[PDB]
Amino acid sequence: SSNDNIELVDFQNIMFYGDAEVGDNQQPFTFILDTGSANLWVPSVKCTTAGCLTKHLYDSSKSRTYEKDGTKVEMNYVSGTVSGFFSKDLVTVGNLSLPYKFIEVIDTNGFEPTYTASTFDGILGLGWKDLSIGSVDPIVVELKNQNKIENALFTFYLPVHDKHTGFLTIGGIEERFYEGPLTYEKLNHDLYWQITLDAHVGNIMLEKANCIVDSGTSAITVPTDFLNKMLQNLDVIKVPFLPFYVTLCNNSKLPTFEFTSENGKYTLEPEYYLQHIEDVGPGLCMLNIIGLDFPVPTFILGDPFMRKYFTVFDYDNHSVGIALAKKNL
Ligand SMILES: CCOC(=O)C[C@H](O)[C@H](CC(C)C)NC(=O)[C@@H](NC(=O)[C@@H](NC(=O)CC(C)C)C(C)C)C(C)C
Repeated sequence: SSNDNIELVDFQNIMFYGDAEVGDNQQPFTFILDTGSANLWVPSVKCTTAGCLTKHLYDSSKSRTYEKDGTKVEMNYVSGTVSGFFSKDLVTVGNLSLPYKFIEVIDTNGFEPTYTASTFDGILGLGWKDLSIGSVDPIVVELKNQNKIENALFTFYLPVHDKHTGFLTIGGIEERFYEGPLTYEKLNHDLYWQITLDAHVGNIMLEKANCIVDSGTSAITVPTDFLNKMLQNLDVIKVPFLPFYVTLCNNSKLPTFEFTSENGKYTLEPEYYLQHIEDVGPGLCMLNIIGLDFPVPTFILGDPFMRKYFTVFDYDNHSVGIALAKKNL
């Protein structure tokens, strides 16, 4: 194991967290390793908002490495907003450290109910410098320059609650994680880890859709129209005015997603995008699929996808490698 690993843990059998510390002294926090954002923030010991009570807070004054900044920042997410200011200090991910620029959050009110209801402290962006606010170079990129890692690539082997933990491998591809050949898809832009694939479900086809590989999205995002046409003769129930879709987990009409490029095709069948809703009702399932439209027809291949496919994120080669993850390490 010549490359920097980071154990991931199952969170409510849907999301997952990993740990990393700030300051020359440990000061550990629990993060959501989000390839869908390019900023690293953390709850400041100075936070006054209620959502911070349950969290681990950052004490800049107890770190010889701290380096004041103060320019205020506002991290905007589809799910919430966070306030604070920039500060700099030694960020330790796995067994590697580097003076990094991050946000010391002090107001978390615009990130509820999520934040208070969740176990993570902050979010660690794994996207591209252009997705970042305050133009910060990706962490993995810095590490490469500083010859801390061979190549600027990070790997994701999502965990499974009781089967195995997961891993965020840095600077190296380990076959332990996947079986079969890796297939690379070049990024259509250096923003999100976005590639171009053809989105085919049943009789429905969306050519060259923009597919975003996001470890920070617990669901599978699909453009609204595509989703509607998709659920037509399916016997799925969308509770009125709610993004809540219920089915018999056994519903034999449920389709398998099919994303194809010239190098390969990736499918995501029912067993992967269905969430059990037993307590609601016996043999009942929800879709864990969301209707979401972007300026350009986009699919967010979130956790559900990554849980099935081991993924490689290459900065140096600007592409994403995909391969079937081992059913078990
Ligand atoms: C630079 C901004 O980056 C982004 O806007 C996307 C981030 O990756 C962000 C993660 C940060 C918010 C951490 N993702 C989301 O906001 C997504 N939210 C979720 O996946 C949440 N899941 C649900 O609410 C469940 C439904 C989808 C069923 C999850 C955070 C709990 C949305 C795009 C869907």
